[PDB]
Amino acid sequence: MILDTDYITEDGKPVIRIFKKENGEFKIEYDRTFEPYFYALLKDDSAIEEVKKITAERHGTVVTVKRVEKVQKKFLGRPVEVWKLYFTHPQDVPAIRDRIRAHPAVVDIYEYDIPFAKRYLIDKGLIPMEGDEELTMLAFAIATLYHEGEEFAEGPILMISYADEEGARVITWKNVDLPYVDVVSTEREMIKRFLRVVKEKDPDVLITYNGDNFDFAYLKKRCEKLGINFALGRDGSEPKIQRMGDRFAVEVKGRIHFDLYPVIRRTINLPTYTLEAVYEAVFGKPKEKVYAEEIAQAWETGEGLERVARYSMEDAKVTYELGKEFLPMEAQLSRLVGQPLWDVSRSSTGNLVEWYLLRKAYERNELAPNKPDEREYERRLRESYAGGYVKEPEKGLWENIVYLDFRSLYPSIIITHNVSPDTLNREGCKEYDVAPQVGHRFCKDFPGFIPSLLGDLLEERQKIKRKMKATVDPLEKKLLDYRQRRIKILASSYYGYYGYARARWYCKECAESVTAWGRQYIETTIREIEEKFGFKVLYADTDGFFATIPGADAETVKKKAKEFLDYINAKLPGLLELEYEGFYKRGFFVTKKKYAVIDEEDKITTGGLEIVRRGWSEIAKETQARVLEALLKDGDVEKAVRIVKEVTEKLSKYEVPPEKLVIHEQITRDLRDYKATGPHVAVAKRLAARGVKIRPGTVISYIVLKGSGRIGDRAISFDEFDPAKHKYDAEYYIENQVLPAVERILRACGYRKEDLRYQK
DNA sequence: AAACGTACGCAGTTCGCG
DNA sequence: CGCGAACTGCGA
Ligand SMILES: *OCCCN1/C(=C/C=C/C=C/C2=[N+](CCCO)c3ccccc3C2(C)C)C(C)(C)c2ccccc21
Ligand SMILES: [Mg+2]
Ligand SMILES: [Mg+2]
Ligand SMILES: [Mg+2]
Ligand SMILES: [Mg+2]
Repeated sequence: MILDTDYITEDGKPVIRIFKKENGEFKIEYDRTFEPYFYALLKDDSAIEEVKKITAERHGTVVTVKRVEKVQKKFLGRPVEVWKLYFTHPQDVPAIRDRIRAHPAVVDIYEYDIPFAKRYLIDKGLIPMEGDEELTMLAFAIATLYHEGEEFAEGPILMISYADEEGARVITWKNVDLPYVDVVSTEREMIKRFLRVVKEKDPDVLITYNGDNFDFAYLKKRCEKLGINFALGRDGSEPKIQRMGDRFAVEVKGRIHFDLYPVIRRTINLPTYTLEAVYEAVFGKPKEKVYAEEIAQAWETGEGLERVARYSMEDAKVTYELGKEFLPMEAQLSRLVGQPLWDVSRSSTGNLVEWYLLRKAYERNELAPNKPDEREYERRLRESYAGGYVKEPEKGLWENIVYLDFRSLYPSIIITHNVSPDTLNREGCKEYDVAPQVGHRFCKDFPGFIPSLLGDLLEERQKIKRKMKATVDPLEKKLLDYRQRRIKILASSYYGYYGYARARWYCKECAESVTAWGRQYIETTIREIEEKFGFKVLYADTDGFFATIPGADAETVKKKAKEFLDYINAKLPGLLELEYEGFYKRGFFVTKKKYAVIDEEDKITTGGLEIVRRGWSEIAKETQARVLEALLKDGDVEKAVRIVKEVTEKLSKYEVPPEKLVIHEQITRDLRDYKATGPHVAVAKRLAARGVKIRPGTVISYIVLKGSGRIGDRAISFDEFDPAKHKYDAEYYIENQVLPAVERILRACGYRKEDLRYQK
């Protein structure tokens, strides 16, 4: 099993390191024969001798062309003749590529910015994470001493916990009487003890939750202050911080640092992504959270540290269990993309596509297009195109609703209509498909590059969807459901890649052709179900719609829906397939992107509602949730109205706990870059002026008090709320929080109650 | 050096124009 | 003051 690859430099020459696990043993395979290269398209063959003499410099090293070789390749399927330029070191290429491209006889250069380690795995046909080798894993977490206004890692680390199959333990330098706690005397001794534990256990995988941003950076800073060599790497190196765009990540040489946060963030849909919320969503069990202030109080007074040590232990325990569950999913994606799990688990879906395209292009001797330069990138950013079809929803509380959607609308269109940059407006093409409205022609004579790849990806998803249905175990079934959804989004991300400005295989004509065909197909299914089966489509968005037969009972709606599915699937061509998603006994559709339905098990699913979003207080979400249940489950409009009257009366009489009035909103930039100052920005600016560290990602938790001025003038951070001096704004939480969250819902059901609120 | 990206859509807060 | 634009943030 190949775990990872990188390169080092020995005496000026690059040495590829292949990190492997074979027969239960970690091994490093070295390759000193791999030469970096890129391609040059020349105006005339005779200029190659002048191109060979181009030189450059980098860090005191004179860069020259080592060897050139003429090769026959394809570019978007058409034969091309380019020169392969070899170099000694991969760092030579960035230093010299601009001067080579600037030569008057050089038309363009290609494949000049592919990282040396990824170039090696592609050109050698090597796939990570293959085989039956069992990987050893170890999760860890830290607890720190925090005080408001201090620099990052100004206070010491208090606890370091870890967990594997042998259990979970905590290392700390204060006496805590728990059997899983190991006590040392100083923070330095605890760090060095943790370093020892990792050395003796020698795990292949280090699991964290947000270790890319907090744990490793905190450990790093503390190790510099204490003079500790944090030699976590299998080659004796320290963890290395890396940067991708605006995100940071930490690698440990010879191992796989598996940070679960970017994995869970795009695998599960949750309102918040705390470790406690993630563990509860996956395993169905709650996890207690102990906050930084209680940790500091327990450590500094010495009272109540067992609770802190239990929280620290459970942090490591649930991180190991989560990592164990999600490793197989990310291992498969690593095999599918063809890049190490460290990169695949963190990289954007654009690179998940492009890294695979680069590998398949190499297998087919297809020259890769370049990432755009500054002018082309800006031009792609400005241009846009039409997207999915969204229908204005029908008002009212409807009954006996079916939701029908396409299995994989955009990948199906790409394959069926052969939508690819190498098939667009192809000369001398015999048979082609013309996209509606946008009019682009896609050749059908030969399968396009990208269409020829999506079919296998879709089948991999159907394989997981089959194993999911055949698995009775609820946890294993849920994990497979997470897995098949990741593959579905990855495949559909091929359409978005077509419109992504940084894409090598960018194709705006391809992107708007896919959406145009998508709009045509959903409008076709909508027209057919209404005309031929007497259905009424209530709401539709991009690849699915809600429909019913007005006045019919549940059995008739169900029976006629399957009949229509047989009818429409016979008509729909290629890979397009409409599916029976589910039946719902009641539902309403507030606006576009806003709806709520309930199945025959009384389970309420919603879309785009306030119960999920940030910026809404608990009293508003709770009241909305109770109104949803009263309308959907009980069908009782008078009960829903009664609930609103009771909640607004409780607010007017100050009987609602102020904890239910906290509003959480995230700061997304430096406070200087805000052009308008709203409630959460005004609070953040007031906090920062007092020494509180405000950074992008900081969540502001405020409450609106009775006072004067704008809402921002009345809002204060909830951590400073004192019920002895502060009285909250009851009129605000009624008129701006509770009422907007229920009034649109009740109106969408056809009930515009004048005096919903208590008194006024 | 490497780059978290597709269109469509709602809605709260703020504040000058007419 | 009604209205709407600008800003802001998030949600197939
Ligand atoms: O390499 C040839 C081009 C040189 N060049 C520039 C290079 C910038 C490199 C960025 C390095 C970097 N890393 C390491 C990359 C892997 O993450 C890193 C890791 C972690 C945190 C931060 C960082 C950074 C910040 C920056 C610059 C210097 C930009 C430049 C300017 C003009 C011409 C050539 C180059
Ligand atoms: Mg790497
Ligand atoms: Mg664009
Ligand atoms: Mg069909
Ligand atoms: Mg006027």
